[PDB]
This record gives sequence, structure tokens and C-alpha cells, in this order.
Amino acid sequence: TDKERFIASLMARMSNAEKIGQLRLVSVGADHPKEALMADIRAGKVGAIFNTVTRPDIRAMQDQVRHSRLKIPLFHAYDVAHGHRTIFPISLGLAASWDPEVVARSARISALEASADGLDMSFSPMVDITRDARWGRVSEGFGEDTYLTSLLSGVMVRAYQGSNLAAPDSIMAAVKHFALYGAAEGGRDYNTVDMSLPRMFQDYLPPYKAAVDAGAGAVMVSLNTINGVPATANRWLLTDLLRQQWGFKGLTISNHGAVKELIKHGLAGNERDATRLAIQAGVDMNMNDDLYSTWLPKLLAAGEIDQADIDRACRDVLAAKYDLGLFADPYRRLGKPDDPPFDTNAESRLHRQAAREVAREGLVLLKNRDGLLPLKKQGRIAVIGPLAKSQRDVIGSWSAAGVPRQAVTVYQGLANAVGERATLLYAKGANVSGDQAILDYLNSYNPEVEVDPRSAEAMLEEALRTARDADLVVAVVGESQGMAHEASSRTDLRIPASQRRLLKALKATGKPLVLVLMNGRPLSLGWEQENADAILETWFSGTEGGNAIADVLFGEHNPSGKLTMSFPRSVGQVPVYYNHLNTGRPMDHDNPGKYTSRYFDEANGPLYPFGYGLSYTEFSLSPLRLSSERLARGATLEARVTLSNSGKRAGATVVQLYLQDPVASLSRPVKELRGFRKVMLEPGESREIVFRLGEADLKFYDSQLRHTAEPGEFKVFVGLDSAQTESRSFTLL
Amino acid sequence: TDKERFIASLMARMSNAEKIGQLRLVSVGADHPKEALMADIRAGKVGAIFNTVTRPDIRAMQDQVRHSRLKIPLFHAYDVAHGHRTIFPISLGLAASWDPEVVARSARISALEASADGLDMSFSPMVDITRDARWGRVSEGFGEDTYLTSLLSGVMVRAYQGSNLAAPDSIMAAVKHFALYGAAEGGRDYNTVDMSLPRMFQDYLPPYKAAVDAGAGAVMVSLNTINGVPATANRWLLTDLLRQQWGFKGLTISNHGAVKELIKHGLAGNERDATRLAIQAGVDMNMNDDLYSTWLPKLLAAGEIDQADIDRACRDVLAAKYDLGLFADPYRRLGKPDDPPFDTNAESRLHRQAAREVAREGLVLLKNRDGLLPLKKQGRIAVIGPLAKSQRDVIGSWSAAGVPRQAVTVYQGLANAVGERATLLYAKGANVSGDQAILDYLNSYNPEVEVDPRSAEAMLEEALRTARDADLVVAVVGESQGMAHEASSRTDLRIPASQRRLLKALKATGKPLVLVLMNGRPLSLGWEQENADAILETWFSGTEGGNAIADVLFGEHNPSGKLTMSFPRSVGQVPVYYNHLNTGRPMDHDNPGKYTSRYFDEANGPLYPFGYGLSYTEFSLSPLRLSSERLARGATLEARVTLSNSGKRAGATVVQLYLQDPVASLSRPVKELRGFRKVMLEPGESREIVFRLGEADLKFYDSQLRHTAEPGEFKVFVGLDSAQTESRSFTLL
Ligand SMILES: OC[C@H]1O[C@@H](O[C@H]2[C@H](O)[C@@H](O)[C@H](O)O[C@@H]2CO)[C@H](O)[C@@H](O)[C@H]1O
Ligand SMILES: OC[C@H]1O[C@@H](O[C@H]2[C@H](O)[C@@H](O)[C@H](O)O[C@@H]2CO)[C@H](O)[C@@H](O)[C@H]1O
Ligand SMILES: [Mg+2]
Ligand SMILES: [Mg+2]
Repeated sequence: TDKERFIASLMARMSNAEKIGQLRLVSVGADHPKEALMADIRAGKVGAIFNTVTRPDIRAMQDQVRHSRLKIPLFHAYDVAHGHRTIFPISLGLAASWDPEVVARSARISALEASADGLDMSFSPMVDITRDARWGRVSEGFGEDTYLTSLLSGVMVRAYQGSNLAAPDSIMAAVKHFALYGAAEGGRDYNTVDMSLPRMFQDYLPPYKAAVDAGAGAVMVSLNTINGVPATANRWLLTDLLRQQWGFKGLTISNHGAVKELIKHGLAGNERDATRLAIQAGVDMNMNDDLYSTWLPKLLAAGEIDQADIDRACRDVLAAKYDLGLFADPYRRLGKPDDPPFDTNAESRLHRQAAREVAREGLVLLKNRDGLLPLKKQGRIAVIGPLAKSQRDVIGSWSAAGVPRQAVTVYQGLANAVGERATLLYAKGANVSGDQAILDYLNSYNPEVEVDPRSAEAMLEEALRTARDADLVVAVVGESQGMAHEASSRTDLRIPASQRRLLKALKATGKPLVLVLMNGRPLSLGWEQENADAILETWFSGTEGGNAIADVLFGEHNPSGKLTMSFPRSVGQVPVYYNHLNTGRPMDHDNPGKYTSRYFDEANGPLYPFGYGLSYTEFSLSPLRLSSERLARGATLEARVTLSNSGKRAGATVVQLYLQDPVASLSRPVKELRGFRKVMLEPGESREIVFRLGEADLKFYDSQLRHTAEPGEFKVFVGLDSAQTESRSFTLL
Repeated sequence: TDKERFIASLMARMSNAEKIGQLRLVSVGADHPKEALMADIRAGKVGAIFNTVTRPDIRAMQDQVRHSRLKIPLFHAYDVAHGHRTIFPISLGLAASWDPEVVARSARISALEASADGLDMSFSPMVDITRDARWGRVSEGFGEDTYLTSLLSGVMVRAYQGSNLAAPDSIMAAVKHFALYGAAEGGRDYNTVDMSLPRMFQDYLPPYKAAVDAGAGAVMVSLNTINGVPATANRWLLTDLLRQQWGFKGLTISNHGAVKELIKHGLAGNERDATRLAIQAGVDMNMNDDLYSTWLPKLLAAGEIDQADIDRACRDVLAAKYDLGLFADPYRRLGKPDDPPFDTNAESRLHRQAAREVAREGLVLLKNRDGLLPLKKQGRIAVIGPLAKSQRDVIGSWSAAGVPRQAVTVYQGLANAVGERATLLYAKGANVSGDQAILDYLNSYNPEVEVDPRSAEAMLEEALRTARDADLVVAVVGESQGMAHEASSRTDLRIPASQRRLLKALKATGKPLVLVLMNGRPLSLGWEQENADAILETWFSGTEGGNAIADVLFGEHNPSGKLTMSFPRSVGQVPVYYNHLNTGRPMDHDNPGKYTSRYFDEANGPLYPFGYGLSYTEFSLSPLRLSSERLARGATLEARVTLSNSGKRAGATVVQLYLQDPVASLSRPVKELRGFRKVMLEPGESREIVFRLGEADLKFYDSQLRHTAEPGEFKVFVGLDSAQTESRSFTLL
């Protein structure tokens, strides 16, 4: 190609110093002061920047390139996870939309806004499967299902990169965290991951492959061990699998200080040996620790690495810059030199309509006793709890360049909706935690949690006076965003105790109690499901969160969100997930005995299963019908069902298709998602839903990692959640 | 060999019906009524019996063999886990002795008593590694450490089997549960086990190999999947590994209904296919479901199995009976035909001296503020709690033929110890649980828990009056044995709530509070460690438990037990174990960062670490000294330390040696136990302790299961627990 000629001609000009400079990815910080970094760019010693995110600041770096010998342009990256300046819901909330077009819209707008500020790359999407609700990074993924997360992984990559990676409104996707990062033992961040190869191939690796097959330009390597070998030093993972088996042609990027962390993992006794392990494993670009620039020349001179190791790494960096259009115009995302200056954070540069529409789709109605919701815009509404007026929490963790002061709180959304037609009464009620050690943690590094200095009792008495003066209570409760972030693993999945004390006292007033939950992970909600009159899961809903939440609470939008991760009854049940194996002694409704796979001291199964979520209307499914009883190899089967809105309000629901392979050479899950359809219906409307199934839906990795579909029975389940289904069978020939 | 000749000549005479009959293992019960079973034994349709446990009942079954054509004798098995009639501590408490001779004595007496009743075989030892405290079967193992569990696995097998399996006081060991059963996901019994091969080989499989290499005659196959394949159908596990790699020449026995359970696992669609999978995998003997007798003839005639499958399985049964001496004399464990009858449960047939001496060694002193223990035999002692007068709970789960009415309760042990020197005041204080659903579960089959009909409040007021009338309170609290048994997985590791309400009320009296804990698993003891004045862990200490516990509490025995399983701070930390990996971002207890592998909402690390346990005396260790800084291949290294009793009472402690391999081609544990010495010292005595290390101590399984020692640094740690050590390094050349 012209591309491989261009790259080979450029690399034939480069010294090893220049090639190694391309591998260096750095941020402005205590480790890399701005002026020292600018001098290094002028010297050709920097390949890319992260965490510089405004047009003037990015232009100033790109300007320094003109002073180097070869003038190779930088690329600029950032953590655009669920929004750049207009923040969408957290990924776990986006997944609850069950709508690839909603997810695509969030990614497209994110890319538009990030590229509008001069960024070329996001460290996104995060596509790690999560089965352990304790892990603080569950908020960054799409939940527990391999099918859904694989589909959304490909959608996010395509939406970011567009039809052309050189387009000024495109960014390159660096899919993360390769691999298995969300299986951390104990749900402790960065911890050991240990799993069988069949589980790895069938359940955990497919989302990364979906990103590679969608054309992701980059892969960000994870921080964890995989079966004893840190990903950063894992040649099987980064070379044999990612390059040789999957055919990935793009850029591998280390995580932050990950090469140096090989010493703490016990793979290397010094930085020189760590550098050798990372580059030979297949890590191209070294984030922040500068080990590559410090040690690659010495390693090469000693014969401890090959010239081909440097050349591979450099070619991948240059090829990413080529695809981004940066050799054609290094300023293609930076406008013209005499464009007038502007306010990066101007209102007119936000996308509030997209954020509000997307955030409505993710909200999950978990409980609604006797039609309490939707509320009428009238009377006296008490708005109570530490998350009601929180701008910092509504934008979530990994909020990129989001500005808390631009965010709509739940309180403000309700004020906007009711204008002068209803009276809102506010009381904080409790601090986010009553445990001072937890507040100390959450205010470590940055003051992110406002602490009311009053006693817990004084806050409670104020909230009880407010509730007593109202017709009903909207309690806005749950986690602060720093409880569901990197390194914030939890041993308790309940609402914090200070807030549960508040909820118990509010319940005792007899006022109708509506819970508006914010949180970044599944929560244990047994008391709430028994006592609250209605419960709306809002995740962290973003810059327009409070307006989208008010839209649902007042019935402008009929809640349509459904869970993509199972909600355990308690932390002592972890893990719970819907695509588990039967065991020899299943406990389910049809197997209720003592000598089954169960706990004895708590009810069994999730409180809310995968695919659960209610509506202000009711839906009906006709009987499931398959197009035949037998499926030949090479053929497709259809599964048909009619969905009807049998209630009085328009709304959407999600029709889910699951497969079981009840007899196989491995024990296969009791159900596995293999299709879904989100459908919006007016009252009395029907839609015929046709699912297609072929052999590709039926295959699995056996003990020898053969990817096989075995002849025999398959069971096809359809329903509006993973627990409320019916089945029909066919036979594969 | 005489055995091979004898078996070949017998099998050459046998029909396939006779060979298949040898594979059938059954119990008298609903499924096999006694008289029908006796007719089947006469017809040569039965190979062995389990759960028939008295000499007259066993002799009656062996008498039926005379009616079969070849008169092949039965063998008789039972679950003699930690005692037959004289019950020793549960295994987790036996392990806490750190004394292979104490563990061997428990096994030898168990074998003496079981063989005295006519039994030939125990389904024991249980050698599954346990890192998940929720699992109800942790009580049956030896804790979390591979070295210690492997050592005790071999000790148990040799103690059962003696110098000759034909000796009338020997029984055959059927080591269980092969394999990985204790790694059940979620700690739910029977659940999925999924792990890497390096973890399997390094940490989980060595105890089963130790039993094989100690000459175990039988292996009981587990109920769980291993990486998707049920053990019962796992040809890799039962044939490639157990026979071809490890050289096992004995008998494999299915678990209870395990062949039929291949249908529920989704490996088979019918009983015929389940039978085929089990026999071809390598399961010789079919427990209770009778699938082998029903289907093997049809499978053979269809060519779906080979004659060699039946012949392998039959040869292994005959070989077990040969080694048990049953072809030389089928009545060798059943006395003479005219022996007088006797009372099986006579006091004169118990071994109370041995039970008391053994039970003393496993008790673990967890806390002792200001030398409250040992108690003087004087004053007024309140004995309070639901476990104080419990005979059924002190003998534990898997109590075999133990008779609760023969057991010494904690109350009775204290009464025996003090005679008239002190006054005991009793109050039950609380029921074992306040939750009627849990009490109904525990009493669902048999009355196992006495439910005091009084209200919780009346029991508490009685206990508070009792405490006020006393000088100090001994609170006997924890789990009932049915909480730590097969299928009894727990979501909460605390003392039950009814009992914690009692403890808090007792604390508020200001009386000194001694907790005597009974339990079959690690418990979460944060409140207790803060508030109790002293804490003694007694596990379930067996038929003489109450006397052994009083021995420690009054200082006749200086506590010397040490934990063999880490005690988590809460269930939300599971798993916690001492031989974990460092990660790239380890948390430092002395300078603890946010961006480390940790929880934010609880203190980190176990409450009590592996190897922890206090004494009534003080011990000192001199500096660790290694015999050299460099170790040549094939040479031995010595690690020396002097232990001194620097206190005022005689006592024992356990000096533990740990190794770390800080740079390796896999991430290795922060430490691994590689030796120990239990040492009893009078005051002022000193012992030079010499550990020997060579290459075998330094090897590990790499990613490709190469089992070698890599040259480089090793760190040697010695101390009296896993957390408080001193360290020196050497280099392997
Ligand atoms: O630890 C906070 C610190 O993390 C750095 O590295 C991030 C990386 O940017 C991101 O893509 C990945 O998902 O997580 C890494 C942390 O595990 C960030 O670059 C830096 O800005 C901080 O956010
Ligand atoms: O389920 C209670 C039932 O278990 C049967 O099988 C036991 C087996 O005897 C024992 O060795 C093993 O460790 O556990 C199995 C259950 O998982 C017993 O045979 C029967 O007596 C009951 O105890
Ligand atoms: Mg099948
Ligand atoms: Mg080493």
C-alpha cells in the first residue's frame, strides 16, 4: 500500500533514538513538568500525550514538533468514557438502554466533542465482563453478559471512529482493559485473575475481539495477572492471541506505570528486565514511567532485545498517526491558526438534548406499588437525601472534561418540571456516609463530598420535619461517584448506613416514599424492595441526569431501562449472574431442597435478575413459535413472538432471547443471551418480533478449545427478563 | 505378584453380570430396603455397602455372600471423618494442632473403633483446600495451606491403613473429594469450580497426590465441575492425571448419585449416556443410583463401551478387597461366629483419654487482655449462651456414629474442672438463631437445635441477672453444627444475631467477658476482638470437647493451637488467604494508598492471619541465620533460629518457615509455608530449630506446568505466625 511505503520510507530515516521516542506516551504532571515536556517534544523524544484536552493547549504541544528533525506529529488521548464535556450516563446505565442506537449516539457525540477540542484518541470503550459487584470499575462496563457487551463494544468503536479515522469529528478507540481485568479476585481492584481457558475464550475475551473486528485502532493492556502472568508481560495474550490468532494490526498501549509494576508483580527484579519483558510480549507504547526511553538502547546494545522489537512498536505508532490523518495535517482537529479564541466550556458547545434523551433510556423502574409513579406536577414534594443536590455525583466516575456546575441535579430537574405548579421542600437528611473513615477516603486527593457539619440526629430531625410537611417524599440516595471508581472496592453492597437510617425514619412517617437511587454497581436492596413505595435506578445519569429523572418521575417518559447485571440479595452471595451452570444439585423453583447449591441464611437467587425492569404499562407476549423442529448445518432458524402493549400508556420494553444447550461435552449455562429487540408500543399496539438463529449462536469452546456446535437439542427461551421466560426446543442435525 | 495372579484367575471365571455386580455400592434405605438388598447380595449383585456400621449388621450382610456363586466378600464403608464413636475435633480444629502425631492419633483411634464395628473403609481424609469461609464443608478440611494439608493428607492415610491393610484394626482410606470441591464459586456447595492449570497443580492438587503417594487404597470423586467437566465424567482427571501421571493403582468411587447427576450437569440426556461417560472417564464403583447395573450390559452389547472398561473397574474392586485381607478371611474384622453379643455403644468401647488429649491441642487463643486467662478455680463464673449445654453441637458435623448423650458439654467440662472450688451460674441467654426460617432449616430432618420457648427478651433478662450475680462471664456462642455442614453455605460469617444481641448486653454489665467460640468455619469477629476480654476458638471439639476446653481455660493446658485458615473481617472480603500474589499495586499496612489493591469501606487484611494463636507464656526468637548466601543445585540450605520460653509457664508454640520467590516466570505468592516445628518449652528452656531446604522446596509450576526451581533470590521468613516474621535471602545458582 501507499501506507506501508510511506511508513517504511519514514522509518528508514529514523535513528533508534527517534524510533524509541515514538513509543513514549506522557502527561503533564509532577513527573513531567510542562516546560521539560515541551523541550522533549522539540527533541523528538515524545510520541503522544494524554490528559491535555483543550484546543489551545493541544495546539501548543503540536507547535513544538516543528522544532524536531523529522517533525513527526503527536497524537493526543484522553479518558472519554461516557462523554467529553456533555456527560452521558455511566456505561452500566447506557447498557440498560438495550439499544445499540442510543449507545452509538453517546459515543458519536463524545467523539464529536473530544475531536472538537483537538483530541485524536479515547481510552474507551471499556468492555471488561463484570460478575463481581464489589469491584469499583463495574460502573465503566456494560454488565455481566458476553453477548450484549460484545455487541456494544463493536458499536462504540464504530461510533467513535466513523467511516474515516482521518475525519476531524472521528477519534481512535483504544479498547480496554485487555484482558480479564473485571474478574479480579475478591472484587479488589488490580487483583489476581485466575480462570480456565474455556471460560476465558467463551465468556471474557469476545468483547475485546469484537472491538478488534470493528477496526479499533488501539488496545490498552490491563494491570492484572492472567493465570500468574501480568498482561503487560504476557506474550501469549498480546502476540499469539491478539496478533497471530485475531489479526490485530493496530497499536498496543501499556497502562499507567504498568511496565514498572512488573517488579511489584515479581516478574522482574529491576526496570531493565521489566522493559525487556513488556516490549518482547508485544507492548508498543509505554505510558508515563519512561522505562522504554531509559532502557531500550541498553537492552538492544546487550543483545537482550532485537531491532525488530523496536521496529514493530514504532511502526504501530506511526501507522496510528497515519490513519488519524496527522501526517496529512497535524492540525486537522485544531482548526486554523487565526480562528478566534473561544470558551471551551461554552453552553453552545454542549449537546444537552442528546444527553437528556440518552439518559431517559437507561433509567430502570425496580418497584412501583399501586401506580404511585408517575407523579402529578402538583402538591408538596419533599426532596430528601445527600444525592438530591449533588452535581459532582450525577456526572459519575470517569467524567472526563464534564463540569459539575453545568450538571442538572435531581432537585433542579424536579424544580424545572413543576415550575410554580408544585412546592418542593428540601432536606439533606444524611451525609453520604456516617463513617468518618469512609468520608476521609472519599475526600482523599480531591474534596468530592460535601460534609454537612451537623450531627446525624439533627439532619434526620430536619428531614422528618420536611417529610411531615409534604404529600410525599422523593428520597435521592445511594453511592457517591467516588464509591464506584478505580480502586474503590466495597465489602458491603447496601446503601450506606447513614442513608438507610434516613430511609427507615422517612418510612415511619407514613408518607409515600419514592427512592431515586444513584450508584455505580449493583446494590443490595432487600429492605428497600419490601418498604419503599417506588424505586427508580438512575445509575449516575450525567449532565442532564436530573432532567431525564424528572421526565420519568412525572411520566413524560415511560421507564424502559432493564438491568444488564444481576442485583445480589447481599455481598455474601457474590458472584451471582444469570448465565451460570446448573450443577448436579440445582436450587431453583423446581429444585427447592436442603441438599442443593444454595445458602441457608438468606433467600436464594438475585433480588433483581438480568434483564429486569418495570414499566408504567403492561406488556403481553404471544406463545413462542420456531420456524422448524430441526435445523440443518448452514441454515437459519426463526423464533417468532408477538409483543403487545396491554396497558394504558405508551412505552418500550426489551424482548430477550436466550439459548440453552442442555446436553454438551462441557456443562453449559442454564441460559445464554442470543438476541434482543427493544420495542416502543402505543397502548394496544402489537409487533411481530422475528429472531434469527444459526449455528454461530450454538457453538462453544470445549475442553481442548475446539469451537464446536454439537448435534442435539437446543432450548430457545423468550421473555421480558431472564427469570420470566418460556421455551421451545429444536434439534440441530 | 500373588495379587495380580489371584485377580486374573478369579476374573477369568466371572460372567459380565458378576463383574458388573462388583461395581455396585449401596446403603440400606428407602431406595434399597434391607430384605431386597440381602437377596441382591446372595445373588452376587452387590460389591460393597456403606452406612451399615455395627458388627451384627455387617456380619449378617457378609453371611449373605456365602450364597453367591464365587462368594466374593463385600467391603463395608462409612464416613469416619474425625471419629467413629469417640468423636475428635472437626478436621479444621485438628489441623490447628500443627502436630502430625496428634492428627495421626485421631485417625488411628477412628480406624480402631470403626474396624472394631466391622468396617473396612472410611470416606476420609477430606483434603480439599478451602479459601472461601462461606462453604459449609470448610469444617471437614485442614484449612487453606497446600503444604500443611498435603502433610496431613499423607499422615491420615498412613494412620488409617497402618503397616498392612489386611490388619484387623486397619481400614482403607478413600481420599476425597477428587478434585477442587472446596473452590465452589460463591462458596455454594456443589457449585462450579473454574481455575487455571498452574493454580490447580501448585495449590489444589498436591493433597490428593500426597494421599496417593502414601498408598491410599481408594479415591472418592467429587460432585463439582472442573473447568466445565464434572469430575465424575472427567477422563483427564481420573485417567490421564490420577492413573497415567500419578500412578494410582487403587479404586475410584463415585459420590452419592453422582453418575445420575451428569444429567443435571448437562453432560448427558439420559441414564445410559451418563453411565457410559462415568465408566469411560475412570469411575470404578457406582454409589447408590444403580446406573451401572442397569445400563452397562446394554452399553457393552451396543459397542458403546469396551470390555476393558468393565474389566478395569472390576479389577480395582477385587484389588481393594484383596489388600483388605477379605479373600483370606471375609470375617477378619467381624470376630468369631460364636463371639458373645455386646453393646456397640458401651462406655467401655470409647476412647475418652485420647479424645480429651487430642482436643486440647487444637484450641486457639485469639485474645487475652491483661492475663484474664487462665482463670483461677474460685469465685462465681456465669456460663451463658446456647452452645454452653449443647451435646449435639460439640461433636460437630460428620459425627459418624457419635452419640450426643455421651458428649461433654462446655458447661459440664467447667463443672468437672472446678468441682466445689467455684460456683457456676447458668443461663441459656439466647437461642442459636432468632430467625424462625433458619431454626426450621436446622430442625428440618431431625431435632438438632433446642428452641427455648421463652422470648428473646426473657432469656436476655435472665442472662443479665446471672451476669450481675457473677465475678465474670464465660459466653459460649457461635454456630450450631448444622450451620457448617454439607449444603449449609452462609452469606454472613458473624456470630448469629440473637447471640450478638446477648454479647452486647453482657458487655454492657461491665463483667469481664470470656468468649468460648464454637464454629465450623472462620467467623467475622471484629466487634468481639474489640470488646471481649478473652477469646478462645474451640471449633467443634468432639466427645471430650468440654473437658479439653476447661483444661485450657483453667491453665492445665497452655493453649498451643494456631489457625490454618485466615479469618476475614467480613464476608465481603472473601477470599482472604495468606499465600496471595502481590499485584502491581500492593497496599502497605504502614503507608496505605488509595490506588492499591484494597477495599475502602473496611480495614484490610484478615482479622487473624494464617498461623496466628496466643499463649499464656511468652516466646522469643533469635535472629534468623542461613548456612550460606548461595545454594548449589543438589545441595541443602539450613535456616536456624533459637526459640526461648521467656515467660513463667510451660507451653508450646509453632515456629513457621515461609519462602518467597520474588522474581519468577510467574507471579509467585508473597509467602508460602515450607516447614514448621511445634516446640514445647518449660520456662527458660531454649531450642535451636534447624530447617533444611533444597531444590524440591523451591520448585513451582510455570504457565506450561514445567515444575522446576529457577536460579535467583529466595527469601526465607521464620516466625510464630504468617504476619510477624524475620527474613533473610539466599541465591540459588
Ligand atoms: O489512577 C488514576 C490515574 O489513572 C491513569 O491511568 C488510567 C488510564 O488513563 C485509563 O484509561 C485506565 O482505564 O485506567 C488507568 C488507571 O487504572 C489516568 O491516566 C490518570 O489520569 C488518573 O486517572
Ligand atoms: O447428602 C447427605 C448424604 O451424603 C451421602 O454421600 C456423602 C458421602 O457418603 C461422603 O463421603 C461425602 O463426603 O459427602 C457425600 C454427600 O456430598 C452419604 O452417604 C449419606 O450418608 C448422607 O450423609
Ligand atoms: Mg447439545
Ligand atoms: Mg526467582
